[PDB]
Amino acid sequence: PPKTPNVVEPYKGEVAICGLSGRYPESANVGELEYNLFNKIDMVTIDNRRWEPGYLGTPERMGKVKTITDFDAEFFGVHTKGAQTMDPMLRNLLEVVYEAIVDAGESLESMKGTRTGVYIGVSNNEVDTAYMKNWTDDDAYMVQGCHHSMYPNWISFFFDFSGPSTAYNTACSTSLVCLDAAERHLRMGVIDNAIVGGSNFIYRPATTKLFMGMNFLGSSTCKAFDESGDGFVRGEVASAILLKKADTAKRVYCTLVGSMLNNDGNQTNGILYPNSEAQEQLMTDIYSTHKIDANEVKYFECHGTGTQAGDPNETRAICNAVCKGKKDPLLIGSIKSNLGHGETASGINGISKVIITMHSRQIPPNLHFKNPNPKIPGLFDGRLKVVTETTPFDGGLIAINSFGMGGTNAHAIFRSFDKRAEPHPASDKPRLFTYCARTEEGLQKIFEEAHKHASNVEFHALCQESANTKPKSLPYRGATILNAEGEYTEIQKCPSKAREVWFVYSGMGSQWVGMGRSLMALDVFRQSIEETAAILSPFGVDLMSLLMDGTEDKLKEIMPPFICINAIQLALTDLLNSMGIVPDGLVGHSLGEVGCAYADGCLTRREAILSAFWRAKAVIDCEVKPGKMAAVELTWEEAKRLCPPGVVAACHNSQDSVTISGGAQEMTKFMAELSAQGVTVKEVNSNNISYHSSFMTEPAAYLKKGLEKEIVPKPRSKKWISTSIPEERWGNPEAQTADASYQANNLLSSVLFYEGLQKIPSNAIAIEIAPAGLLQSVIKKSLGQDCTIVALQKRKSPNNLEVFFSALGKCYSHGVPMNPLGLYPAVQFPVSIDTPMLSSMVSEAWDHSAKWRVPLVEEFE
Repeated sequence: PPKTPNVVEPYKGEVAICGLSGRYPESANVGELEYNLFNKIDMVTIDNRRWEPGYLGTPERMGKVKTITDFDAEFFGVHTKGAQTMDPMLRNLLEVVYEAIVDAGESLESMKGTRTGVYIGVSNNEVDTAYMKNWTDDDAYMVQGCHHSMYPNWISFFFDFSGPSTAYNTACSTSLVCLDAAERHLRMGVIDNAIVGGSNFIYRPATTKLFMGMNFLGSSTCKAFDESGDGFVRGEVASAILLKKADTAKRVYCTLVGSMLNNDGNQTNGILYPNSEAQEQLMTDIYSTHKIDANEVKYFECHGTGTQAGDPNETRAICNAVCKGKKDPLLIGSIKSNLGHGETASGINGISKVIITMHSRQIPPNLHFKNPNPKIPGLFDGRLKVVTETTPFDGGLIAINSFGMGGTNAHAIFRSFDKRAEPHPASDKPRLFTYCARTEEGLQKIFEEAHKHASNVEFHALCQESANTKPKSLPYRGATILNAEGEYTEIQKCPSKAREVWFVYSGMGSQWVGMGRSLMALDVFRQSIEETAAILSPFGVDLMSLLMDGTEDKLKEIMPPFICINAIQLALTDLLNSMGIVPDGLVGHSLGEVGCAYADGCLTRREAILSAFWRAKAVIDCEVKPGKMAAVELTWEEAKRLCPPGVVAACHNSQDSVTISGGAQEMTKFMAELSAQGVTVKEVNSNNISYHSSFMTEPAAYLKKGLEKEIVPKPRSKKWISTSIPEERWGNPEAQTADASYQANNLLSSVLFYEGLQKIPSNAIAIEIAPAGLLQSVIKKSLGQDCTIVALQKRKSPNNLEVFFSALGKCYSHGVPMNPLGLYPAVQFPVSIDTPMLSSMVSEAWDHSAKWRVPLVEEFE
């Protein structure tokens, strides 16, 4: 009952921005914003998305997002009634927050329960007026859908954050104020992450008229640093970012050197007048507290609203605080000239640009700068230089200002992260890319983007970090192969309920020429095979030679079959364990029980290989009179009785198929009599041996003598289902340890494969681990129709690596967690700054079939 206090201690490490996502004017994702910025494409357009271009005399041009009527409510657990009475800003912010979380290499399960704080910045509240004009019952949910305080809390509620959730309203500069609050809470030890963000949508044209009444808005776009500047144009943003401690971040766009805030105080020019002295003092304080050399700043994201009285003051402060002592012009710029003014969200816009400028290593150009402002001296003395074209920002510090109305200023400094990517052993060999999404089209787009970056392993690791989300959240599970000779792609909707995974190990007969030759490409498989070969070398067996240069004459003998099949089984088990597949159940045929023991942990590699070697030796050392085995299509009760003395029934494959084994004479005669009656007595090669019969009495004992000194008894887990000792003796001591007694019993007693398969659920995913897919038909007939059956290898296939990857992809698509990247050396985090952004894929991979209510113009009159 007592609660352990949390350790709240000051943090002296680095704070890094990991994820970024958002909706920007004429941009549905960060990628579109970057493309438009770097192509000098104006994001402010003239149309009737919100209101007619000229309604009530408002300015025609405006910055508007693509759509605000879309929301994946079912993902966030919001019923239709709640979603309808929900601000579009909040819905877009939730989607953007999830996209940013995914971008930072995190997932729903990883971010759940963490000490993360939400610092949303929102000021617009026109939705209340729209929805309350014709208020009726069922609209009470507006308390939890429209109230500003719910913008962060919802984010905290869905993601299960347990940190300070707050909504700030500081006009412009709100985003930087929230960033400062997040830094304050991070450095004091209350939280480890932050979800700093903000949004701003336009609904009320009368609000635009009100702003124009105070001369805020101009005629044309925001001509920042231009002599013709006379105002700004309103814009829309729904962006958010994720902050973390640099020692735990898996991706670091940049580092937050420090942020500070202040107020212009009292002045004789009015409350709505920028104070250059206050901004200069703020810059001096921030650059002196952190000991940052002001001459080291490479780019400066200014609050270039384009107003005549604003730009000169800001620039004066910048070249009195930053340009003092600089030996080269300081590159200044502002994103307002590109996508207009974001108002409460304006700050975030700048941050976004910074991240872009800190990710692509290029400074986006500034639009509408034709004639420098004569009132701005720095543009003629060479101290300042507006970036009118793409510039190669190599590295350093970037400073951002978000001066807002009233006088509350905010400044922040970011340091570039220089970890240029280096080649990986992978990125040239086939790889398995597994992911999940809400829609099939989104998953297909994700796979296309992954193929586009098939040569990047850091991107694959970042995608993997959030590729194990439960089906309940992301139902569409898919798998593809990058750098594949043959195209492969599987996508399927997986039910919320989780199915049971059952490893199935096949027995003899799976031998062929080239078994596992292709799989040698993988490092883990080759290492496993080499370890087995080294273990078996002291006994005069060259596993390597048999596996690679072996011929059919090799498999004609008994010893090579056993050795090779078992080695392949151990290698496949090691591969599966490395990928992180935990088998909920284990079953195996004859000679496969050793593989089940090894995979269950009751047996070791050496013990299993030596058990197999002893099994083969017990038959190639003591004389065994010739015999045969056949595949009679009799029932167990039919076959077991039909066989004469000596001939017995060995393995219960399925509901109608039974092995029969006996002496070469007894057999031939009984098989012939059978063939007379309609029965498929299809004989099988056994090197003239009859396993699991009375003949195996002498070898089994010998086997025991061989294995009594090697196999250390160990408990058998409930996962492993014995196929040699019936259920009536499972509780008996003999069925507790897989010692030499178990090996002798399974080599002697009949194999109850059908009884073991009966225990498997009706919808379990059974993976057949063996050199070839033998028991596919038997297993399929055994379990039923609702179970998934996969074979890791195919006989005489031209490329077994592709078959293995396709099998794993299908298994994942049917809802089993796995780690495809576990077959290669782990990627060192944080990833290189060259890794692409994962936010765009999730942004374009949403389920937006339904359309929700949006404020209408007519509701504001």
